[PDB]
Amino acid sequence: DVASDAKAAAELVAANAKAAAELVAANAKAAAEAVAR
Repeated sequence: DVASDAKAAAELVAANAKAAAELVAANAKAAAEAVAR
């Protein structure tokens, strides 16, 4: 419900914020790698 749905929405975005920053780290690697390559 809007109480739990809103909670879950903020939580999802918290998980996303990590997974995104973690993907940004992989992207930093993969770009630096692509530069060297």
